Amino acid sequence: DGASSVHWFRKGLRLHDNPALLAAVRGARCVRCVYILDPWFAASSSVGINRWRFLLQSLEDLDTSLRKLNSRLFVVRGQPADVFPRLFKEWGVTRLTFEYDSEPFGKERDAAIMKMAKEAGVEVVTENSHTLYDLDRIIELNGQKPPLTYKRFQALISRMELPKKPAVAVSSQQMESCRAEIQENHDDTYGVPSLEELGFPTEGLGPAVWQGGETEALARLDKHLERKAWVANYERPRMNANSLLASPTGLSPYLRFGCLSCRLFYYRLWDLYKKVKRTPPLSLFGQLLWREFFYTAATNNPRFDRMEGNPICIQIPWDRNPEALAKWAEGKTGFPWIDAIMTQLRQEGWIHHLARHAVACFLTRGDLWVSWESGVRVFDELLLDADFSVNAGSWMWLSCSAFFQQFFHCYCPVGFGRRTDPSGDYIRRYLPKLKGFPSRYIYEPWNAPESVQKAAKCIIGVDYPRPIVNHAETSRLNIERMKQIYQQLS
Ligand SMILES: O=C1NCCN1C[C@H](O)Cn1c2ccc(F)cc2c2cc(F)ccc21
Repeated sequence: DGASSVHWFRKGLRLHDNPALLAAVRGARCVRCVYILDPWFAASSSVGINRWRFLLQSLEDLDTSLRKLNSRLFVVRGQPADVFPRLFKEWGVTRLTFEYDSEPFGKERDAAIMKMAKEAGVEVVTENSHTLYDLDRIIELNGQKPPLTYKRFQALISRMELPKKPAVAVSSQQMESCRAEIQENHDDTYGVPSLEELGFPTEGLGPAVWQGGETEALARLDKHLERKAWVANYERPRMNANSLLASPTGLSPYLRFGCLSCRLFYYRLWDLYKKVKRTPPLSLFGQLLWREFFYTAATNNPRFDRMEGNPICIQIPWDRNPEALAKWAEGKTGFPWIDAIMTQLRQEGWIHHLARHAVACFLTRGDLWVSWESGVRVFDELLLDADFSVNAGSWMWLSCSAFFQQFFHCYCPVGFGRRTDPSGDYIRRYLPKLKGFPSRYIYEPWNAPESVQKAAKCIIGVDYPRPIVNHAETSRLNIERMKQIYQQLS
């Protein structure tokens, strides 16, 4: 008997490698694809334009793909627990499918939806295609606790099966054949909203730096894996000036939103390795495996993104210092390297991993001694590839709050920028008021003589702030404070 299926998109914003959508379509007489947009989500959230644009473009891409099958995405406004009982009844739904969400809040949401579906006689299929592995199996093999160091994580997956292959494509004919009839007035209630409807400034015609959606994700995957980019990204990568700029081969926002399947990426990367080198080391997959590590650590920890009450997080007496945090968030620290990174982050929504180290170090144990929780929140607002798991996990790791086995130094907020882009042009690009400083002073403009500042038309303390801490003194004290925090545990 043919099902009437709803496939619910949350992440997994793609039709490729979508085993939950395959489950929705196989043996269905009727299929509808829904995204549930909480109309009051923004009331309690402060997420910025770049993330909203990326989401909306990802939904528009799905809707465009469905329109090729004479269908539409249904953008349903409400909260899932309110909406699904109505939808079930009004549409006569017999099956609901969705990609598994391992994050503690999503798991609790989904468990409630599954109870309500069971009560209503609705079958539920979930599939765990957001990650490479069954995170629960990793935890089970580790004595029902997540690994807290990367080598232990690697030991566990080394005695597990390999990640599932990407699921086969859903039949275009089958999905057009089983489509729900779209009503001509679909856009009264189910349309994808425009950015301007959300109060954002009018969008230009030119492309965003990071265009949302599955189509873009797959095009980028193809370029990413060209043999001509192999040496540059996998054989001999270098963190040079060009590396700081958003790359047309970058994949991390697409992986975070699910526009790109991590299993497809993993196996296409394996394929390219086998062609270039004729079994790869785990380090080939390091970007995905670190992501998987943080997902495994987060899934059973509802307080993962907080300090207090978080069983893996050392309790550190961070400073209450809202003024410093606001200067850090707005790129007004007076350290051009820090400020340029935070400006790039706000303007575009992505910054290099080593730039994340730099700014997180500066906020937390390196300089300002502000809680990593506040950095998580700013990255949640601005970073395209941030989610509950990798964002809090990375901040805890970087700040020596969790996963700690050994101390590692924070980069110098002057010297690291100097070394990464000796020309200073990264600074001139994102902080054009500093553009006239010669390269010798642009990363430390408070050290420029009065002559140089006048010729650069930028008087430090007036046109651009003085550095808000003495780094040498402050970092040495912060190191002593952290060492004591850890040594006294004994
Ligand atoms: O370089 C290494 N070594 C181990 C892992 N890793 C890569 C990091 O995960 C990169 N990264 C993030 C990725 C997504 C995100 F939302 C937040 C962060 C983030 C926060 C930080 F404070 C510092 C680094 C950060």
